Amino acid sequence: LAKGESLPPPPENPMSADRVRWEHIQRIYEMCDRNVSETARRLNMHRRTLQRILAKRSPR
Repeated sequence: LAKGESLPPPPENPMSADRVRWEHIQRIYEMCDRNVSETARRLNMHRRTLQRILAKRSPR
């Protein structure tokens, strides 16, 4: 029933909401040389947030 927000849209767009975030995590993670604190702060998130994002894509 209905459309728009009544029927969940897939990640159809290249610039997904979280996709943009992960991209920002990388550009900072590179420049701060793996400083998770700078990354999370530059991503506007908690250190755990940045960590979990890294930790789900690595055995770390």
